[PDB]
Amino acid sequence: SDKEVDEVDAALSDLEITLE
Repeated sequence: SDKEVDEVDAALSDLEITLE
């Protein structure tokens, strides 16, 4: 699918995961 800047639908799980 993509990889350059990567997906952004995993970024929403890259916040809570780190803002947890």
